[PDB]
Amino acid sequence: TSLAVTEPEVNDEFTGDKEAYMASVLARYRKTLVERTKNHLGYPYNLDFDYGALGQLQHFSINNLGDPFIESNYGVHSRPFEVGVLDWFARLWEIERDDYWGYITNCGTEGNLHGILVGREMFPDGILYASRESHYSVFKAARMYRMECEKVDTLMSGEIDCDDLRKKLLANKDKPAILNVNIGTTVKGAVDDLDLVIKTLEECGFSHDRFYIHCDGALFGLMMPFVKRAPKVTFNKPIGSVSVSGHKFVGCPMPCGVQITRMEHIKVLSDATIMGSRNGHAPLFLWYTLNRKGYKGFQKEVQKCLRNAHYLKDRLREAGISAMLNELSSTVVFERPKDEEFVRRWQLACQGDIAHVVVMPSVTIEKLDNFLKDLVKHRLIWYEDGSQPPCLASEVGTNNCICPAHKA
Amino acid sequence: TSLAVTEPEVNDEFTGDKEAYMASVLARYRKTLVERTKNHLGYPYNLDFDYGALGQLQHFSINNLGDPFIESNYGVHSRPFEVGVLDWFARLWEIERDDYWGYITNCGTEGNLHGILVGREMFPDGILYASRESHYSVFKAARMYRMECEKVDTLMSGEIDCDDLRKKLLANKDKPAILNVNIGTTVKGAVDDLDLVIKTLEECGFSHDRFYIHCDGALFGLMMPFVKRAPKVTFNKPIGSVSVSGHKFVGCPMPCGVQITRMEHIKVLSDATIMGSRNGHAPLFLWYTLNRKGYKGFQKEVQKCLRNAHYLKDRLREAGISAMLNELSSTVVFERPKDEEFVRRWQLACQGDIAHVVVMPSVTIEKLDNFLKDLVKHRLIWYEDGSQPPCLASEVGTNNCICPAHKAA
Ligand SMILES: *Cc1c(COP(=O)(O)O)cnc(C)c1O
Ligand SMILES: *Cc1c(COP(=O)(O)O)cnc(C)c1O
Ligand SMILES: [Zn+2]
Ligand SMILES: [Zn+2]
Repeated sequence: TSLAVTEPEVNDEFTGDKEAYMASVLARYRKTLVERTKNHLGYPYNLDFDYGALGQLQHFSINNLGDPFIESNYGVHSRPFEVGVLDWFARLWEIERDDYWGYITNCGTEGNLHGILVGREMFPDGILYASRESHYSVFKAARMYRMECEKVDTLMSGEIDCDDLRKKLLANKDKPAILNVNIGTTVKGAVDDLDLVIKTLEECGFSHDRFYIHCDGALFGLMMPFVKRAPKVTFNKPIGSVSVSGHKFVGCPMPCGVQITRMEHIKVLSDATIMGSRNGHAPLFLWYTLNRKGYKGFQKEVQKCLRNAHYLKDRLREAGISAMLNELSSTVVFERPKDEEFVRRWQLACQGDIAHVVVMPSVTIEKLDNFLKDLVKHRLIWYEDGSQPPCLASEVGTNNCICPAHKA
Repeated sequence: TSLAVTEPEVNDEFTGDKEAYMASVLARYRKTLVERTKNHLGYPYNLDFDYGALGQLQHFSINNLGDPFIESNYGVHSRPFEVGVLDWFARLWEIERDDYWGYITNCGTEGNLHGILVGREMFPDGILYASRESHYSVFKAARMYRMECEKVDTLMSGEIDCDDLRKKLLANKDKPAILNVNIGTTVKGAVDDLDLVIKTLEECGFSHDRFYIHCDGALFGLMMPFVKRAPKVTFNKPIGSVSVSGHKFVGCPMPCGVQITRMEHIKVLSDATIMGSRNGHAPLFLWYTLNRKGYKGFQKEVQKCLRNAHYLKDRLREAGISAMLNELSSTVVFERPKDEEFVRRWQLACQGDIAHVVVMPSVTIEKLDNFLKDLVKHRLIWYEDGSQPPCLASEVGTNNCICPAHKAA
């Protein structure tokens, strides 16, 4: 479709027919947005937010040019808010105000673009090593920045296989190593074992001064910190940088995120942001929610998302449907709906014969129960022909599959 | 400064002390934004917009993942609006629906990043040639993308010196040419002569298919089209791509822009956007304003911005102050205020001993008059010790300078 942009009539100042046409379009649009929001499950966006308190600020063009810390003569900005937000993220990952540098990004890809660019200026001859299941932005960065990339193999879970990382590293002891570590993969919600990655690096003869790690924690990077007894991402380990998405867990009307690296790394980048003009509203949104919820509030919500993910998985198994849920994940991978109009209604994310539900704060038991009824109901129709579902052990592991051959 | 993020008390659910604290902070903030907006002149942002009509849409997380044209399973998006906006920009630069590809960017730098990346995948061995006064994003892109860059010299106006481009091109006939053409330079509001650039290229033996041009029209790229008798940027010339900023002329609460290239070029890129998640509100804002104003409305406002720029220049000269205003520009370059707290109050953009006022739609004669009074008043104070204002001819040309030595040229 398209909604054309047509010239107003010569009469328009008298008749107001444009504003009237547009009002209906927007009304119609809004209605469809409301229902799409209601019935969304597939993507890692928290749809539950109230920024009514920021209502009176929405009409200014707030723009944080360049560095959050350097001042600029453009006065319509929100740097004090940005800095407060950054400080909070620094404290979260155990780096002191004076050691870190960071900024609020447009999105998850920008974070990956920034961290990887940093890695490259650290080690201009570095190879980029990354899981095959790391996000496409990682590989795009390699192409954009003209870097050799070595795609590491993956376990069933979607984790990086650190044994294949050994092979790769050893074969390239010649040159330094730039790593992309996934804190929650797009597809299976896998968490690369940071510690085993660091371990592998050292015992392949890469000392700290000869590698750089970016942690892409878009989704789960903000959730893991609040999981008790979970390997921490922290600048107390040889971590270069961490990206995380605002529009994912926090819930924002605009996409945004937070890139945090070390001060030392940013001087060796000698304006250190990928983008120039930066949406000064994003800092306000993040400032308001962090202030409102705290470590405490985030803890509650993470625990709930895990509980509800575990609920969804259990309930799928009981219904006969094979499903999987990694540790350190709110994302449930189950067998793809057959009629993929059901996929579009529920805005599910699909690949091969698998689909996933990312359980965010906005995803509620009521809404899961609604999904489950409508799934079971449409399952009967899809498979009334005596036809059976696909076997799923290829995708998810035999220990997780329920097909006739497995019930394992 | 900073506004700390502090944990709520254990009591907070009962007392609501956080929401109360924050309300004052936001109130205080808003008040300062109101006055900063009122008295802003230096930067190329139109501050005059009413998107009250879009008020009821502000609470959804609208996200146009990847390609405007490809569908995605995420249903909270605004692709139909984006496409409508793109079509409008395609028509503006004389390229048909089926020939062009484009998207709505986060900003001007993103457009430069995209167009230059396109140039590179066209000519992996290309040299990037760009004016010295092209925006720093152009040079960042070269570094990011590991490209040889040849900084071309500039005339006094701020235009690319096409004679120095000859020299540079001829010295590198071996390899193809990727050009960045400025439709309105950050500092002097110069317009690179696109035609003379194309001309120079051809008569240095670069046929089409051995060069790529990106037009960075961040500011003026949207204004020039509505200037009568102005060299057109159009896909009817050997143009690769054109970037333009929403938050500049149109006026937006969030930064955004429009990158438009050719379909052919994007297949040779084979997801073709720099960024992944894309703010789906930006398309709505652009859709609403384009629909509301049209070619007609844009014409009015451009003509007004020129008139008012010319007003400001005239008035500066009368007051004794040396100033310059290129044709094809709403940006007035005059002698930098001495006490640069006056600079911060008026949010002026400064470099060496020069400063500029970018006359956008929101910049009004009343507001210019206010600026001029307050300038003249503070000038007397700055210079009542027999100390003199700077000479400016280095920066702007002797034909534009009024200092004692130059009144007589
Ligand atoms: C979707 C995704 C991204 C990309 O982030 P955007 O906000 O879409 O730019 C990065 N990392 C992961 C793990 C993702 O799932
Ligand atoms: C400021 C500017 C840009 C950069 O655009 P952003 O919106 O700040 O990313 C590009 N080109 C010109 C001519 C500029 O003046
Ligand atoms: Zn099986
Ligand atoms: Zn002079």
